[PDB]
Amino acid sequence: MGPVWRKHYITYRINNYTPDMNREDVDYAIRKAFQVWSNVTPLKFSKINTGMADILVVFARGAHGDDHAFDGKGGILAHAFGPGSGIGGDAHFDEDEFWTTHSGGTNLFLTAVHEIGHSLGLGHSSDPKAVMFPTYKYVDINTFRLSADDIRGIQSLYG
Ligand SMILES: NC(=O)CC[C@H](NC(=O)CCc1ccc(-c2cc(-c3ccccc3)cs2)cc1)C(=O)N[C@@H](CCC(=O)O)C(N)=O
Ligand SMILES: [Ca+2]
Ligand SMILES: [Ca+2]
Ligand SMILES: [Ca+2]
Ligand SMILES: [Zn+2]
Ligand SMILES: [Zn+2]
Repeated sequence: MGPVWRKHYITYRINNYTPDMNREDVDYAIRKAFQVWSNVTPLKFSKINTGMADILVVFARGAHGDDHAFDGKGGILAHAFGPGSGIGGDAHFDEDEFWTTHSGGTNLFLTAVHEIGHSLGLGHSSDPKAVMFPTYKYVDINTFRLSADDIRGIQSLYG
């Protein structure tokens, strides 16, 4: 198996905020994405406001210091690093997308759920109904549930 966090208690911090949304909408979306994987694992996630966090959430564009430049509106929407120190675990969102709480533009909550799965050590899935499938689709946020493949996936890593 790939790398996994060696603790079940895991912290994160939001480095900066997209102008597209209200700041409280960003905190919510992100807290909720974490909630998703917390609900199917022995993992506990604690947001820190200042200091060292295992997971840094970043909004940035084009070339942003990691070797994996983004690409303007469309195309790559976000990427994340598997578990590890430093940039390990970190999740970056392409500021050139228009981030929303709804079905217009790119939904942030949905993208976060996918990216946090990479931050936890997950690959892509070959199942289209899995959040870990390589492409973005909007699904009704109210009724959103992880797929059985996703759960098998995260549970083979932690538990
Ligand atoms: N070159 C590449 O490899 C780019 C791929 C690029 N992906 C990325 O950048 C990856 C980020 C990511 C991946 C997957 C998802 C989602 C999965 C689900 C889902 C939920 C329930 C059931 C089934 C699915 C909801 S959302 C969300 C975010 C992308 O999707 N791009 C869009 C382009 C959008 C546009 O131009 O507007 C696309 N759809 O192809
Ligand atoms: Ca892009
Ligand atoms: Ca990190
Ligand atoms: Ca934007
Ligand atoms: Zn990056
Ligand atoms: Zn991915």
